[PDB]
Amino acid sequence: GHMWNLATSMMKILRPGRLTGELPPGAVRIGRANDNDIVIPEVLASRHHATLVPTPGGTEIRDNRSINGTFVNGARVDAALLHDGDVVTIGNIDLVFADGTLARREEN
Repeated sequence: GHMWNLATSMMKILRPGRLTGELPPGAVRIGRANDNDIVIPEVLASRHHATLVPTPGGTEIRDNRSINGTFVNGARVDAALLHDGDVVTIGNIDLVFADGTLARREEN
């Protein structure tokens, strides 16, 4: 179109993605890399494999079910609502869901 005489800026200033302390960001990414907060030490785990996000009605687990798959309580799912004490199988590892946090089962 025609030239307009309003000046532009070379850059925009925005909040950087710097998270600090022992505070989680409010969502958990499941995968193989240590950016994700919770990491499964598996060959069979993708770098981003599945996501945990909060919802107004609970917490969803949302899965890249396509190649290896995710099971919740023995059932293979694309997305599901989790509550505390649900058992999730990713990478042949049985994960235990408690209050937004996943842990491996171990007979301590």
